[PDB]
Amino acid sequence: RKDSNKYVTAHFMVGIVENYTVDDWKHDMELAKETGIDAFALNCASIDSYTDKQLAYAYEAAEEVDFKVFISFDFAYWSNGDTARITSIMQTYADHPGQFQYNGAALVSTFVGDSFDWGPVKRAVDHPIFAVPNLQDPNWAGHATTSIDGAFSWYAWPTDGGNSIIKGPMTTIWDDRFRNNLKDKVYMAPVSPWFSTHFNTKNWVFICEDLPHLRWQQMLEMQPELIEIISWNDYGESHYIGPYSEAHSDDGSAQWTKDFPHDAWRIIAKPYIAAYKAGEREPTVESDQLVYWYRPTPKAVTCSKDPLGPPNGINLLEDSVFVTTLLTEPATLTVGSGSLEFSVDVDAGIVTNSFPMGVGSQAFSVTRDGEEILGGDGGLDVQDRCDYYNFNVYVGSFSA
Repeated sequence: RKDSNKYVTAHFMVGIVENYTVDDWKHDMELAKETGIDAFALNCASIDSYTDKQLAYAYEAAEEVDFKVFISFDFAYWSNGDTARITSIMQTYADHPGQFQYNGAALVSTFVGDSFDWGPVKRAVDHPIFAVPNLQDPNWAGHATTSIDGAFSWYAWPTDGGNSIIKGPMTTIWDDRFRNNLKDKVYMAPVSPWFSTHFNTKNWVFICEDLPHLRWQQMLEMQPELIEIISWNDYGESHYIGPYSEAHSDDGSAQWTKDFPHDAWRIIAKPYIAAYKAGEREPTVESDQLVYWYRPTPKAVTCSKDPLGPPNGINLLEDSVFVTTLLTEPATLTVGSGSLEFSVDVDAGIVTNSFPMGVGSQAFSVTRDGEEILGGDGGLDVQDRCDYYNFNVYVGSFSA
């Protein structure tokens, strides 16, 4: 294999892991390694008393299991008055053997913090630093005064700049604005599968649908310098692709996430990550597999007791069951959704098809030359009633 200079990272919420041990970190890291992810962005806050402890555990774990990590300073909490502490943290970790390196320099990033100047940090740390903050305006990325080396976009979902929820499908419009402004500097593109949040302070969806697959196809077209997956473990916004960890701290998101595994989305990601790193325009399918996802009820069901209203944007969703097939040769896909039954011929490669949702049991089957290659029952029966509004999805898979 030829050496590559493209890398995939994943956003990790340090704020929810006060009780993590080194072993807990290692478990997440092994699953990320198996997906082909190169590093976790350790998103952390100045206000958490356990930040230094958990950064130390994560860097130790990464060095022990041949993984890499870098810091995402979360400027919802860190502030422009924190140069001294940010500098001291980078002095500790920029040359750590577990620190992710890009072109010989320690990668550092942010959530927000567009106005934070990296100059004083870089000039105080002997080891080179490569600063790729999260920037909100593509125009600023092209004119920033903060000594940046690239920009990371958080525009992972369909949006038009405003505060209305817009329909999909997702496009590359924002990616292409960042790339135009960045010129020779690097772009770290966001990849997210889904979005649903349901708190007193934030209650909306974005219109994602086929996004768990479609976004990876956009990455092969676009070939950004870096990718960050949003997210490994942000349960509260439903975009996690990592496991539901036993050791994280619940914020109320257990209501819509505890029984909703998302691990099978890593089956889609794995071959696309390999193709992205190799510069290939299509993935290589190693074996026959299927990944499916769907919401728990039809979108129009009224709840019996939710103290929060329905999320903003749900009228734009479809009542669909989504199926990504990963096929070595062409085959036939059959889906039963309640009383509904559908069939479609599917090409070799990785293809997503959506099917009308019916209340009841869900069934999946792929047949080739008249014989069933893979199949089984969906792990969740769709219902026609709910106690609370849950616009997260259940995800599952079958593998030959």
